[PDB]
Amino acid sequence: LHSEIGRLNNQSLLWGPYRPNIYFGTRPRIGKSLMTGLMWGKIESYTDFQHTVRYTCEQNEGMKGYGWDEYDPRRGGIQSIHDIQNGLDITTSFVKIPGGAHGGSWAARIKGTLNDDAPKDQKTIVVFYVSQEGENSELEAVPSENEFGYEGDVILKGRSEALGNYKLVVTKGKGVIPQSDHDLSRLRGPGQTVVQSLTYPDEVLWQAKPILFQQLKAGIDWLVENKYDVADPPPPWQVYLLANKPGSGNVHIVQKVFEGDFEFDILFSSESAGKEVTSKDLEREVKQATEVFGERFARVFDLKAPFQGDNYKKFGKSMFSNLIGGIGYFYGHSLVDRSYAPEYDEENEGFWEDAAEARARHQEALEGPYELFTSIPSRPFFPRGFLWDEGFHLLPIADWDIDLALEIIKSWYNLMDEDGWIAREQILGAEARSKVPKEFQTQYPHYANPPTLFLVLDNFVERLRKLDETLSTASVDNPEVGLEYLRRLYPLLRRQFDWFRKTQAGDIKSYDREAYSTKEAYRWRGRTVSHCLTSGLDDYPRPQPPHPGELHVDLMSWVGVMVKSLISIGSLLGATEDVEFYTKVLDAIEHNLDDLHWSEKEGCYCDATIDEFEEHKLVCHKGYISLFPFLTGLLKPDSPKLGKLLALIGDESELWSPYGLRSLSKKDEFYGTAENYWRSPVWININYLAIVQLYNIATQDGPYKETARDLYTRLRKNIVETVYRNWEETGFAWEQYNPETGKGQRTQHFTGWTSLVVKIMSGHH
Ligand SMILES: C[C@@H]1CN(c2ccc(NCc3ccc(CN4C[C@H](O)[C@@H](O)[C@H](O)[C@H]4CO)cc3)c([N+](=O)[O-])c2)C[C@H](C)O1
Repeated sequence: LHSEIGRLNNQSLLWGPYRPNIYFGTRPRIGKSLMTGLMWGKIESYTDFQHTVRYTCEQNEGMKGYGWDEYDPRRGGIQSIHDIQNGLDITTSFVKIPGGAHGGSWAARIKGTLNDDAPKDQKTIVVFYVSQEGENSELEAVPSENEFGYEGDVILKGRSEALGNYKLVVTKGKGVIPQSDHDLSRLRGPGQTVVQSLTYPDEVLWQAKPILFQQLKAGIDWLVENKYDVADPPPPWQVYLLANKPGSGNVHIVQKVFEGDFEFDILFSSESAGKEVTSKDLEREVKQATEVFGERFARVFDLKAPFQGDNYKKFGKSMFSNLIGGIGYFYGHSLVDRSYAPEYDEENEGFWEDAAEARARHQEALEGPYELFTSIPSRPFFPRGFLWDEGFHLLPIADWDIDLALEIIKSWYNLMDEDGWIAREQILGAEARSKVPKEFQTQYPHYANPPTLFLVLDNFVERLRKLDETLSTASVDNPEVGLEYLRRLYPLLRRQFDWFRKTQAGDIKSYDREAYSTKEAYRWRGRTVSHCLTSGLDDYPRPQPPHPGELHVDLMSWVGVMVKSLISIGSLLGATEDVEFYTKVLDAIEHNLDDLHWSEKEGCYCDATIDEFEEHKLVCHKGYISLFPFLTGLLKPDSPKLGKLLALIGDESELWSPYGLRSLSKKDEFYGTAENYWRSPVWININYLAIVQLYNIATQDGPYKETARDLYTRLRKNIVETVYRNWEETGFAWEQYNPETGKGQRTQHFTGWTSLVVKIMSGHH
């Protein structure tokens, strides 16, 4: 039955607008295949369009906002885009129609509306760009009756091993098409939809904007050659109308010009399915998808007081839709340094200078290709897989569609090397690379990242103990199926656990350090003088200088998180030898936390180092780091240490701000210093962990029940209101929140773990 559910899942998920790096575009979950993309831009002059055209996502003064109003990757969704610069409000509706053997059919309506500021008679160029990769695949534009282009629908007929036979239609659509009285119309027509069919080497098909501009440039060149000049020039919008040249090729550019508002439809008809998809089909399925989304949202995300209000509901559906709507499929080579230089061992004082020199040998090389299906932090800034980010992303998604979450987990785990490493940032393919400066591309196999995907597995396990609707929860409704998934995955989790122990180990035995166990101690590789990028908390203060004797409490706590999970799952698979080993490790980490990381003087957990005189020193910077054993659920609900931590959490003069917990205490000497990335701001992911854990204490008999309840109540409210106030005033979810003013700061469109706010509002952990 497992293989059955798997086949149906493949078929359900194959098609999507899985190109979140651009405003609107589709591709299937197949590395080399058919992809589409939307471009648009006002044209007012002879030079302006190169500046106005839109394709890849950004955020600047010219763009008010954009995002998904509803989305499910199984059904589709609606996207809004508010473009100030081009004076346009765009809707993109995408929907999926199951049937056939090839992942079904889809359709999209593109609707544009001039806003109040735009000239009523603005000319807008719209382009739909289609490419196909494959050695055996074909795609052809059916030519038009008319002389110079199309009065009606453009039909592309194609075939591939992947997709079977298919037909992609770009409808005539509604809207005023400008007509030119110029002489040039004798040769190029007065104005109409036009198509160019081109062929380039597969590996450059993705560069739609440059491909396009080279054609525009060739049209203009042709004008100048044929004596169209400034003595009497054609209208701008006609200079940038391509000559019609439909045919076969691996690239097809469809171009329309509108005056005022417009709409058109894109219809993809899988031949192996029923009759072809119609515009009538599109509207019906859109209505249907919205109804289904409505119904699911209110079961899964039942917002509890005081967020029962309709304004909170809209906020929730926006945050949730943007998170899940950011799901991408990515395909290509990664850049990895596979030298395993000895300098990366960081066993020396000054190790950071050694490792810089090893990196300057530039031994890195492309490898793969790999594929990844994942959600992302940020469409405009970070449209790619980040390992510990995904652990947070998949918590709300799991609620919505557990089967979808497990697919993404599976996708991540299939990237793991034989050693147990997964690169923390997955930049797959040249397209992906185009958004990342060269300095930041290379991944290193000694760099770790918090194992947050373990949290999502933890939720899966609890749910397991305790057609699209059927498929979304198939893996928990069918315990046979759930266990098979775990059986297959379990080895990989174990591998990763061992990888952590081998590569991220700290040094107990080489110093004057007594502790309960001689095994358990951890040090993040990769730190520089001011940074520990691999821990996830970029610039959180750490022992100065970095030192091979350092021990990091956050890292050890992450290991704790992993062992607990391995016990849960290994129990369920009857891996008895395995569970007993885990149990010794849990026991040891519990003691070692206290023996090496607990500070009695300061009353919290701390990182450690080694003295100028070779002795173990605690280094305390009160902040998120300090509470890690708590945030990870390793402290017994009755512990005196827990109490001391709750004092810190609640203390206004330390971590507690009106707007959530500060990353670092106001009392710390490094508060609001340097880049201030994690040296004061409020971050929703860590606040989420605090909230979930406080609620855990509040719902059990114990000494801290009442205290925890008070803190849970206020923190939940403070975080939700902060994210919401900002969302109201700005339209955006932000990366982090200022603890003095409550304003969102750093990057916009962070959906992104900011979206956990949906889970916070709905409660019942
Ligand atoms: C669109 C493109 C953006 N570019 C660009 C890309 C990358 C980087 N640094 C790498 C980087 C990557 C991710 C984050 C976010 N965030 C940080 C949290 O701290 C982590 O915990 C969390 O893992 C993580 C993910 O959310 C922060 C920094 C920089 N840069 O630093 O100058 C610039 C420049 C070009 C011009 O434009």
